Amino acid sequence: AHIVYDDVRDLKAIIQALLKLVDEALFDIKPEGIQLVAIDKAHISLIKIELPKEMFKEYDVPEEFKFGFNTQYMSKLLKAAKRKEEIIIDADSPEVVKLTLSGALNRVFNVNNIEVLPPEVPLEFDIKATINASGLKNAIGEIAEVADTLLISGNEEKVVVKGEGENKVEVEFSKDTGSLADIEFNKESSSAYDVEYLNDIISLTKLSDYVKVAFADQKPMQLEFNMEGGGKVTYLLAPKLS
Ligand SMILES: [Zn+2]
Ligand SMILES: [Zn+2]
Ligand SMILES: [Zn+2]
Ligand SMILES: [Zn+2]
Ligand SMILES: [Zn+2]
Ligand SMILES: [Zn+2]
Ligand SMILES: [Zn+2]
Ligand SMILES: [Zn+2]
Repeated sequence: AHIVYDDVRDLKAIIQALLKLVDEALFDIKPEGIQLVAIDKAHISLIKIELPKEMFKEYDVPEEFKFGFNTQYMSKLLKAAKRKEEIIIDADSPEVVKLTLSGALNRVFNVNNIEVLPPEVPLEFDIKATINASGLKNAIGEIAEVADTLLISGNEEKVVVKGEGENKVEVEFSKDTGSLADIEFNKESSSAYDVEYLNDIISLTKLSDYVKVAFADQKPMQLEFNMEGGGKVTYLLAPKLS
């Protein structure tokens, strides 16, 4: 296997979110691309990653292999990688993966593979809204500072998020707020979620300018981050009743 990706910052943002859900995870490296699924202990939130070969500068993987890793270990390896730089992965045997960070002058890490079994992995929505990622990020952070639950409601024109309780750090996403690019509307809906979980994965918002937010009354919220080249990271969060 030999892979070159043009921007280590995206892997960094993915690892920052994963370490909040799990201590270990598994990249399933196949000839057509890389996949990963991680679910937290309580089976309340999950992250799925799909990185097709088409999104990499170089991707030559004649044989599949599973790369198990400790999320905090990888976060610290990547810690000193602030600028957009290439990351090269070459693995000739199961046991170790060589990661080379380019630019910001050369760092090479030989990472030993560890055993990690993939979650025993098992979607209809009332509203699916494409909204400004930074706007959502701001909203999640502000609500988390003052509430424990984020309420979301949507109709044919907008999605509104606010914290549950007295006054409201309320934020509206719509064309008239210049933050909604598109919306698929089936039925007006309102749901509730633990904002602590959403704040944990806020780094995924660096992956794309827009995020597709999908939900239905008392059903999971789904956030989809579509990346350039066909990449997609999906975050799923179980609902509260209200
Ligand atoms: Zn090879
Ligand atoms: Zn190469
Ligand atoms: Zn090789
Ligand atoms: Zn109405
Ligand atoms: Zn109407
Ligand atoms: Zn909570
Ligand atoms: Zn947490
Ligand atoms: Zn509540």
